[PDB]
Amino acid sequence: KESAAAKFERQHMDSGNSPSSSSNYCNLMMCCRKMTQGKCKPVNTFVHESLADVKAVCSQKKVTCKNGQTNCYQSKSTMRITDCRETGSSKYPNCAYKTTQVEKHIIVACGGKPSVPVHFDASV
Amino acid sequence: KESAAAKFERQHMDSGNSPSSSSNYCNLMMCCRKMTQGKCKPVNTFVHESLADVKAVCSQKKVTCKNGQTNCYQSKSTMRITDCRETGSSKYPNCAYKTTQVEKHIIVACGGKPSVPVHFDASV
Ligand SMILES: Nc1ccn([C@H]2O[C@H](CO)[C@@H](OP(=O)(O)O)[C@@H]2O)c(=O)n1
Ligand SMILES: Nc1ccn([C@H]2O[C@H](CO)[C@@H](OP(=O)(O)O)[C@@H]2O)c(=O)n1
Repeated sequence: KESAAAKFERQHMDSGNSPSSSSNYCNLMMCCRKMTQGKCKPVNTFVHESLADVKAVCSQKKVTCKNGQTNCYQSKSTMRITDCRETGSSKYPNCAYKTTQVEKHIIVACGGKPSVPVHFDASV
Repeated sequence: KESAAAKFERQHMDSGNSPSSSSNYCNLMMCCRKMTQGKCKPVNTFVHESLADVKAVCSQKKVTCKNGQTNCYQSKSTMRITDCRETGSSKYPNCAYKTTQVEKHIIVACGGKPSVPVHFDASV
């Protein structure tokens, strides 16, 4: 069971960060979205366009998947995204990320009915 | 089991114009630090000072806790803190917070051996 001391640190301590930082985004979001549990996910992209716009990519340009499947689609336009990459100093359970604001085309794998994004393949 | 569609949304979607804005700090932090599971915690303070300074409060000014417990202590000096409070529009599971950076004295309950902060009581 989590100690009261540890609970206080979790709920109330942020000694290592500035709340006015723009570059702490990946650190917080990777944590929030449960990609720092068990291991640090090394690479992850967050997309800031509307869910409708991202879903629409499944009806856009068919392209090669990095994994050779035939269900990938590239956005017709660039999208506002954030690239999160694990830093060289990052070591689980202290997962540290470089945040990069980018505007690139996204490539997603689509699946299901309706066909919706199920995997983020690449930004190009 | 989490659907592939939902997994993509969790991992890759953060729709909005200013995702890295300091105004979003509480939204991100409250999520990361596990205070938005089950319900939105309505009020929470993060402290940006060294843990040494926060621990030192346990040897500072004795004050009664808001709840009538008698193990609270007020910081002798102000501390840089971030006040997180639910907005009028916040509704679980979509928790939304107003982020306010302030400098205030903190009041914490101290417990255990060694006696360390175990609860955040108030800021004044
Ligand atoms: N720009 C990129 C490139 C790859 N990735 C991917 O990095 C991981 C491996 O390729 C993928 O996660 P999962 O495969 O764990 O879902 C994720 O889709 C990403 O999120 N952004
Ligand atoms: N300024 C304030 C006032 C209260 N709080 C507190 O709001 C809650 C109840 O007062 C406390 O959480 P828990 O009691 O759930 O740990 C938390 O310490 C805070 O974090 N900041």
